[PDB]
Amino acid sequence: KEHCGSILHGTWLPKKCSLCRCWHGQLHCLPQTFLPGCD
Repeated sequence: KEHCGSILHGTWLPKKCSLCRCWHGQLHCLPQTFLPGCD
């Protein structure tokens, strides 16, 4: 019962790198240059 993704942080520990979006069928979960210093 969903119409998109969500939020993420493929990082763990005190880090803020990697994400998702919420679109109707486009972009699940990826970083996408979110922080060019941390994966």
